[PDB]
Amino acid sequence: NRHFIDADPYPWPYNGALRPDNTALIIIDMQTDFCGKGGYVDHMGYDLSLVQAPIEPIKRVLAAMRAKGYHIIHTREGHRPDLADLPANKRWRSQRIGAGIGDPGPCGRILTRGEPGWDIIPELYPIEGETIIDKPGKGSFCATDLELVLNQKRIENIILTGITTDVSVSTTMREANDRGYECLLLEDCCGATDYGNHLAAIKMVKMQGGVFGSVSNSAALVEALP
Amino acid sequence: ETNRHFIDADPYPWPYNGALRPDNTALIIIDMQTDFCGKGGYYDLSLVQAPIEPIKRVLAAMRAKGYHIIHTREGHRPDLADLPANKRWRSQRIGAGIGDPGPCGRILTRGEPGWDIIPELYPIEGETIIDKPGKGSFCATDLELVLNQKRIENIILTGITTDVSVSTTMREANDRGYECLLLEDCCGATDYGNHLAAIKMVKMQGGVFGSVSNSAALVEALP
Amino acid sequence: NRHFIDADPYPWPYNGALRPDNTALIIIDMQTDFCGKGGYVDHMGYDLSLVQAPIEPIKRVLAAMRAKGYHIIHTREGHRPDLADLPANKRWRSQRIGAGIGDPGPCGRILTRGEPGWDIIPELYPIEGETIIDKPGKGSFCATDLELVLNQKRIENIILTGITTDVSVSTTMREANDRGYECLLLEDCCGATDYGNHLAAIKMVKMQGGVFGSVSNSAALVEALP
Amino acid sequence: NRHFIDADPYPWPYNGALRPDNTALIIIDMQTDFCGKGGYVDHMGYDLSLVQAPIEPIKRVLAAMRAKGYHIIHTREGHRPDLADLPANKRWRSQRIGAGIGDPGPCGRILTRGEPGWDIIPELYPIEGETIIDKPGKGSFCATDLELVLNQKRIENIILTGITTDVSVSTTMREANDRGYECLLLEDCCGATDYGNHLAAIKMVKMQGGVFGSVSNSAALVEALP
Repeated sequence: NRHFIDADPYPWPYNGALRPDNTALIIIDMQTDFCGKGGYVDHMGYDLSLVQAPIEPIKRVLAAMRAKGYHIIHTREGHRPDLADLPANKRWRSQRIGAGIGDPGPCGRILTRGEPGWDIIPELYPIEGETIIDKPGKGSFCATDLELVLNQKRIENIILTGITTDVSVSTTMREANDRGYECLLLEDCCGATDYGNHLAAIKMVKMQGGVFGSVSNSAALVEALP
Repeated sequence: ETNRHFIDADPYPWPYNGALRPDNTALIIIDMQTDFCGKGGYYDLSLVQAPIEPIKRVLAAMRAKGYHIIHTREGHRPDLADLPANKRWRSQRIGAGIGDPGPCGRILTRGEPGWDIIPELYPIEGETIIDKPGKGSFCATDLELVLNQKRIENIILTGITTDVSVSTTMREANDRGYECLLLEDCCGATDYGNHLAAIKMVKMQGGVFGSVSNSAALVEALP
Repeated sequence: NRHFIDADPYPWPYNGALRPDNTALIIIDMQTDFCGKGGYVDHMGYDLSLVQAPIEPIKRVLAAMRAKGYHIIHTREGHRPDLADLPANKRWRSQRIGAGIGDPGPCGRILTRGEPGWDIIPELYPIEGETIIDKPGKGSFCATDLELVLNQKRIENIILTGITTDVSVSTTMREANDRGYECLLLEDCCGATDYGNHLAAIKMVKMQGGVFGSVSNSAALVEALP
Repeated sequence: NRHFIDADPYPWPYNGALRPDNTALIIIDMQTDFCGKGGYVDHMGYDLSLVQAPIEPIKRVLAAMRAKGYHIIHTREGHRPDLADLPANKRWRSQRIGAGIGDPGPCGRILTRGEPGWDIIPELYPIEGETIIDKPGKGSFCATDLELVLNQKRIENIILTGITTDVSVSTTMREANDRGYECLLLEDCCGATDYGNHLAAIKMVKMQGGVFGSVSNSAALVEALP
């Protein structure tokens, strides 16, 4: 029994092997630091409405996938309080633009694990049974146990959502795809610091017959999810 | 006194800390392979051929000053043991099936003439070649191990395509703490707008993936 | 200018480049689950005195290295409460011998993160500025950020201590060594489920001119540490 | 549909899911450098009879597993001819004992890819369709594509053979086990530089209800292989 989600450039997953047991949702970096007042992204002066836009669509996808027993994974980008996992270049760049990782702000130390700004927003909070990946980079595979977790759960398909489209979401999709995972990006469930870069990161997926996977949207996914 | 040097770059002069030396810096030339950019293989080559002469100039300058040089080739073992099923299916669907015969041999298959690096940018002895089964040069390779034994800190990225293997390689390197410079006239893509956008993505958030420069600025300031 | 610790089969580190800035202590898995009453190792019926023996020697090494400003790393083997990072074989084997990972015991769920038995023992507890690695396997590199952290700190030399000698300690040493790190095993600062396997894991290091590194002891280290 | 091989400490694989499509033999480092006159191990003065002993048992296992269509994997430890993948400590230790990696010997440059001494021995040579892993370390996973290959082949179970028991074989088993692969070590199909270390590496597997997997022998495997 095959099932597909209408998607561009091909119906997804490629082979129609779409089941709760072999499919995970990943919700990438929906943290106050990336989409809320007083955090990292706000300190850089970007338009928060672009990264808040995906909240309600993700909420709908999350509710549907929880109700149908799909695996749910959440990521949080951040650093130990001792900053041992913070590259010096990453830190310096953030300080140069007045959004220093580990520096005090209105929601605590920016992008620092255990601080209020770093946590996942309440609207998309994890519940019992859902894996949280704490990552020190943009890619969710680099220096984490995500791959190990996917393999123990025998996950083949990944549905990607979160922020930002062109940074953590795209990097995560590229890493997953290289390792053979079959990935669907939900375009209304991501957002970026620049709308043009958001659209372009989406278009990049579709080139060469779906070089990184395929693209769909929250309504299409929720309507056809088995 | 200080050995501090910078290349003019956007959004910040690179490398961030000015620690720019032959011993801690590599050029990487990504996937300049016959099937993707050379006369015959695997219609429009113009956008992926454009970077050849700028890369040639950067390569010559960095060789002359004793910098580390690294080359990549995307490809698969001839038995296709390292080829994901989704990757294969997609390539077949668009009539460019990995491992299938084409005019320069089996497409994206190691040891085939089309898969090799173009003669204009061919490696010489002492330059490491990374053979990779994915877009990112770190995934399933020994690149990280090699960088670490050479104590490389700074990487200058060139090659094709800007938005696929180049960008992915830059993101992987960046996440691991490497300080990366993308040379915008030394890369190209299948779609010029995606090329420009992959470049712009580097610069956001004060240089989220590193910084961006060009062949002339590099050659003018390389120590 | 060069400094060496007396060690077998060669004075360590190989090149004498021994400094606080390029050297870390790692204290592996000194958790109640591995060395205390009521935990995983106790449930399997092994002799706790073998894995408690290293506590005082480690304490001495830790005090000396803290006082001289060396980087300090601690590991904890364990699993998320949802057990997503627990391989099915690992779990089955632990259940078959009556020491089931995730199953309730006198110190909480065995080898489960957040449970009392899982935490590092108070005698060797981390202080601020010391990195903790949470690992789902025996090797400290597998599915962790340890390599990322070592690289940002520019660590070249690693001094290994903890438990068990032949399992997590040896595996960690082998991983580190393969990646080019220069490793010293402190033989009186480790212990095992079997004393003979402890001795054998130590001897394995020394073969082929120090195939995994070199071997010393707490007193030799403390006496010559720069 | 379940099938088991008689093994210690438990019948293997744990769940009986033993099939040609999900099971590989790995033959580790059966190269002239490790078991032949004039190579690396011979230069260090170790007794070649210990590392030659496993050749006939491996030959039998290889023949049986080829005849039944199981996946076959081979490894070779070695270095790129420019030595870009050779750690400085690894090189220094090999030079100190008169067996310098990359230095000329009677079978070519020691442990250097493309040299006669480095190649797999004729008695156990690969045939087409059997993946060869070229590794710069002891562990077959470190800096290779082995994990990617195993995952695309959907391999779950690995049968380990080769040399040396306590170095490359044990390291590879520990890496695989940590990632959730189900591993069987064939004790008569490995050997080491020290017989006691060989026996101890085997015994280490069996502790804690099969901490690294299980242990059997060539005859038991061949008799019960489905």
